[PDB]
Amino acid sequence: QETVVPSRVGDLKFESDFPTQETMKNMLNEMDFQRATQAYLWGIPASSIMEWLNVSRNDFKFEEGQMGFFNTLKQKQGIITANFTTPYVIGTWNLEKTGPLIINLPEAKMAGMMLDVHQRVLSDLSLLGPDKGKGGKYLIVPPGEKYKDLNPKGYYVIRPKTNVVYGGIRILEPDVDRVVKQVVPNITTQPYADGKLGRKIPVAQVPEIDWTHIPKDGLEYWKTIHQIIQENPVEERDRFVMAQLKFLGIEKGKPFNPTEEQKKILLEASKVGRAMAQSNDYTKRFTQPYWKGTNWKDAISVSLDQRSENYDELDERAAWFYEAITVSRGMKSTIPGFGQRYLVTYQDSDGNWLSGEHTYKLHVPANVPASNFWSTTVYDENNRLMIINDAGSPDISSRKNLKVNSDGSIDVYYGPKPVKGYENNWVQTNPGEGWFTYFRFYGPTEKMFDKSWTMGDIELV
Amino acid sequence: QETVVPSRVGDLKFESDFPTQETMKNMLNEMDFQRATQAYLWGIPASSIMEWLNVSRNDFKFEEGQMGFFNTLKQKQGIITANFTTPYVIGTWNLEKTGPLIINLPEAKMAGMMLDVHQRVLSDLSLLGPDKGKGGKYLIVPPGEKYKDLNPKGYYVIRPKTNVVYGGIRILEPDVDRVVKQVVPNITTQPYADGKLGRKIPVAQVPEIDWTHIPKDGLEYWKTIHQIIQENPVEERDRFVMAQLKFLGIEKGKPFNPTEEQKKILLEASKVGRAMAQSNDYTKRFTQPYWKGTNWKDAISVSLDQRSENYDELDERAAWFYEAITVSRGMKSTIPGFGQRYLVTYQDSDGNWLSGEHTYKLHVPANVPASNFWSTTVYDENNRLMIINDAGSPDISSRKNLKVNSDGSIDVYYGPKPVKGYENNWVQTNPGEGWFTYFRFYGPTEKMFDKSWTMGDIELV
Repeated sequence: QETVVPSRVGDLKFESDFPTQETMKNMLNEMDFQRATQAYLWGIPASSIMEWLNVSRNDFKFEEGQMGFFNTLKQKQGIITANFTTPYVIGTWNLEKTGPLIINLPEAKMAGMMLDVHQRVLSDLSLLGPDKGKGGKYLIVPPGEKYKDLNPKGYYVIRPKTNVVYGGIRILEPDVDRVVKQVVPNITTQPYADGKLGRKIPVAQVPEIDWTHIPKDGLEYWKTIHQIIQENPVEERDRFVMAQLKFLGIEKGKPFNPTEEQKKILLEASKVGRAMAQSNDYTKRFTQPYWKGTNWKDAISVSLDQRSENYDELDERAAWFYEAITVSRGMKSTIPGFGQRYLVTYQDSDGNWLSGEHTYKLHVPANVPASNFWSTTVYDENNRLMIINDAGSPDISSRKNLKVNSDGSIDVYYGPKPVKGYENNWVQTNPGEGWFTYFRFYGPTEKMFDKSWTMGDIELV
Repeated sequence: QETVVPSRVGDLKFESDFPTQETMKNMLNEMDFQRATQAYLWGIPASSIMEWLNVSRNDFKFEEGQMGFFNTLKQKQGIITANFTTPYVIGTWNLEKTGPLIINLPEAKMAGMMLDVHQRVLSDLSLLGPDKGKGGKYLIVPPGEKYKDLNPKGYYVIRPKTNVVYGGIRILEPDVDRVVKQVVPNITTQPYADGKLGRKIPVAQVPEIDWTHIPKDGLEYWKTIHQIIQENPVEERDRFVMAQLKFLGIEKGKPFNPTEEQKKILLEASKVGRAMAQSNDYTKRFTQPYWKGTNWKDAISVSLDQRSENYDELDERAAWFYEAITVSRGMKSTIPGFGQRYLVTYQDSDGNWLSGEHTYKLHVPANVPASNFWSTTVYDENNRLMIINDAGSPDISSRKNLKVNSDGSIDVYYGPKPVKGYENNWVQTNPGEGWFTYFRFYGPTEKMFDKSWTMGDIELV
């Protein structure tokens, strides 16, 4: 006799207790689908780094191990939630391909960090790093056994657990001429070559190409997940994910030739996975509102090493890295007047998504708890890149000569059209396109940490 | 504006690119459901062990650390795919509760192993173990840092990575009185602690209770998953699983108080999860048929440490441990005339599920490649336990005086009624109830390994 049991994944049919052949087929298909969807979330951080390396390696065609200078708005346009005022020197490469690589940093006012492929922090650089801004040499060693004993004097020896790494530096030097003439030209990477040293590799200028490192979609996302796996060793915490991807046609050491059945599952996994990525990020259920009764929340939910007490931070890293790149102790400051602190919001005071055809207003209270300055940068929901508008500016910074109210407060208006009388306090948005903003505190003070100083939701006008 | 995108998990709606509040709720619910279902498969091995300990601890009420003698059919009835021929001495306990524990084994003909909670092998015991059947003392040390330097002389020091362990021994001694009067009475466990040595704990007789250790269903399965997590430390390979269970109401160090919404998801995960477990086990897509054109396959698809080259055996262990308990190098013999080898089949020559109302015939060729003997044991699909029939026998062993054909072959019959002339060559099945069988080779020979000797599928008569 046959028996049927309804389920949210369809009717489950059994014959003589055994599941029917069709039911087994549906269950294995559902099994693979769920696994692919969950793996999509697992791979968000690495996908971002992988795709940046792909752009560096194949579009800019920088040498493997070479860094680039991302200075103009257009050069930085492809950087997820990029900072509008700071220039970047960034590079990514595969250590198995380059061998031990040195990063020669000059004495300069910079702040940065080196990350592994999943974006865990390996070391801070410059001001917040070992060299403390005085300059020095960092030796990045491949995780292979061949280099297990390499530990030469005169270098800050860094040992990632993966082959694909990322080095990012924010240039804080205020003198632009000094940045272009003395700082960047004195930054180089260089093969270690048994200690003999290879030729120094200069920082290259980012060419005039329309690029971005955000994770791709459809099967392209999976081709890159496959690449990540081929270019890196398998780590203990990821071994069950590898087991779950095997039957989807993704294994280390084998080409990616998905069957039509696997493609169908993977394409659907990208679709649902993306929606689940958005939902996880924008809901941020692991983070309470920063200020009671507001939509503002601490934007960086992931820790430097992605380790919570009893679990690794799959959801927090999936959230932050879906909309941002890099993390560091400096970006999550708890020291007054040090580093930065990020607050993000995607909704207005009514709880509705911020959309570019509407006009909004953010009332910024007087005495903003930032020792340096503050800013509100607008990003598009879809690609999470600096918003592209006719005005040509996605940000409003306190360093600008803004119109300040009598009480010392400042109103920022975004909107598709400028608000009369506040033309220099607006960002300009695009009709029908969703947006969100990062309110950055440069040098957060005690009043920002203890929440004595507060600020309300962005309001629909 | 609103856009709608269909998916296998429902219509996905977006407003100004952002997913609608409803869609976010749906995706998070789907996310949790997929994670619970995948976690169900992940916890199959541990659930079996934990439930056995629950029976020992709360039903038999054996002392924590005490072993039991599972000798009669009824005592062994609750053992998944139990051996009908050999008696068992089995014990399971929590090392954090017992502290270091010694296993005193006498010189005897026994074959067994020590497993961790996920059923990975820690050490062989007796014949295939360090003592080689001559007897010895095995010191099981808790994984806590507190005992990191414990390594006393005169003991085989065993170091599991988890707290819940399982010790299993098959008694091979042919002399029954010997077994009951000399073997079992000389097996004991004994607390260590600092080296003072506690009182030896004798092996207890399994009481008259109808018990079983198969994983439970509904919310009971989850209460046990939660228990497994509380009783053991969190290992690196399971840290993403812990991250995925957090929002289902399951965390280490916290009670299990699932909300109604979480219960609803978990109940459906147990339902779908079980169907997925059956499908994965009976399909065994990671194992090819042992003999071409037949449904027979090597039964044990998991390795001793669950480690494949680039992934941990999530599916292999979910299959084997769904229908069986324990594993060891002896059960996967590759040495002529040594240990055993299991072949399993769930279907007849037509590919149809084996069901008890039908009559089947298995033609066993002459010169079975087993140095000791061979057997075919029938188990019910639902509980995966020795089949319960009116005859009172779930198997056919070559040690029995079977009717042998003139060519040396032997025909085994399966059915609700005996086949005229082969009354002593049958096992009796139950109408409408599916079954499967393990063909065991005791002392497999080179002829079994190289496949020169073959045997066809079970045929529907």
